[PDB]
Amino acid sequence: NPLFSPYKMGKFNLSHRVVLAPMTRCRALNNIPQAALGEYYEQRATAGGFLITEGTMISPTSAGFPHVPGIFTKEQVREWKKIVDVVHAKGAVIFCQLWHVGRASHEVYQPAGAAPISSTEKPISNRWRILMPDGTHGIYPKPRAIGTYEISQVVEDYRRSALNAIEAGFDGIEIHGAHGYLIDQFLKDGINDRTDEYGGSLANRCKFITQVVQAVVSAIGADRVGVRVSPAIDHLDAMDSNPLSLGLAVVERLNKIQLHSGSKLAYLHVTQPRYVAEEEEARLMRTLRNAYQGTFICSGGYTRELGIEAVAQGDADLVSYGRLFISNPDLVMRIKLNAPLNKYNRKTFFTQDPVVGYTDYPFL
Ligand SMILES: Cc1cc2nc3c(=O)[nH]c(=O)nc-3n(C[C@H](O)[C@H](O)[C@H](O)COP(=O)(O)O)c2cc1C
Ligand SMILES: CCOC(=O)/C(=N\O)C(=O)CC
Repeated sequence: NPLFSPYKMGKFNLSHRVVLAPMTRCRALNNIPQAALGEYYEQRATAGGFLITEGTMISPTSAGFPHVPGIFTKEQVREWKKIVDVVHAKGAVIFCQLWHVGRASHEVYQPAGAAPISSTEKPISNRWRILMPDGTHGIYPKPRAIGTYEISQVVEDYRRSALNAIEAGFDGIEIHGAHGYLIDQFLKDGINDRTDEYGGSLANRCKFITQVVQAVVSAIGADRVGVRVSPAIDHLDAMDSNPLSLGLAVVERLNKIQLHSGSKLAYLHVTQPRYVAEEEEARLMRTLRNAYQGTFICSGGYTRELGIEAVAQGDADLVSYGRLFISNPDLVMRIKLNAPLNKYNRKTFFTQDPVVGYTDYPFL
């Protein structure tokens, strides 16, 4: 089974290639990591296995879901440290995903009820609705388009959050540059209508992600930084006229950052365009993998068979699993044994209970 051959992800010696994909679960009450998160990640940790956390706030304006953790305060750092310690005791490697939602937010999630921030004034359309803290669904508002001073402040928020992640004991961080969130709102020409140095051309649209990645690489080292993108995705009105060219432009910049830094990033993590909340889709994935000088993690709709094939055929080095990892704490072992998998319950993906639908899915 190729999923159980070891893999050197830079300095990290992994014993298998099954990765816990980053998943927002909304148990981090008041944006503080809770003991429940420790039990959840401990359940899923394996010796030499790689885990990526739920998206984690970099600042008070970065959230668009209820009860998602932050890593911008010392209180949050202190509580993450307990979670990281229990995962490390199982021998796992764990990265914290740094997440800013940009315009995918609501007044209820913003300090003082202010407008969310974005590259543009364009709102997500009413085809999409935002989950509210009471379980109803609301309307995405018009965001505020930020200037270059505020852009530099957001870059600094990523940099400080990366340092805070290292202080908490994380092995590294992942930049959430995917899925129509803040970074993708700069990348995608269906969103970014700017006329300054951050829009107007593909090169300008890539400026923001480039600066974010350079800042975190400078702070913690390239080998502790992963980057997630999704150039082709049906999520929150985040479309590009040329997804493959957009992806390749991002890859070129990551390759150049590595050459400048003298070290490779931890990895590039790419969402299969099939995933929502063909050979054109497989065309895109393999084209980006072949273009990138480093470790490639694929995600989105993978199964045991599809993950085996991806690694066997050279399409990916690591395979991240989301939904099946929700309901199978021992997913790694089940994949190794080809054991039957448990169903997952969408109704408890984003509820707040520390146990129900979170840590009470059974082991084999
Ligand atoms: C409930 C849920 C929460 C998710 N949260 C995040 C997130 O916070 N950050 C992110 O990059 N992807 C997130 N994803 C996407 C997953 O990381 C992953 O790519 C996807 O679940 C893989 O497809 P699969 O569920 O078929 O394995 C989430 C997915 C689900 C189902
Ligand atoms: C569909 C692609 O977008 C995602 O997977 C995602 N976050 O990145 C969420 O669903 C947040 C809960």
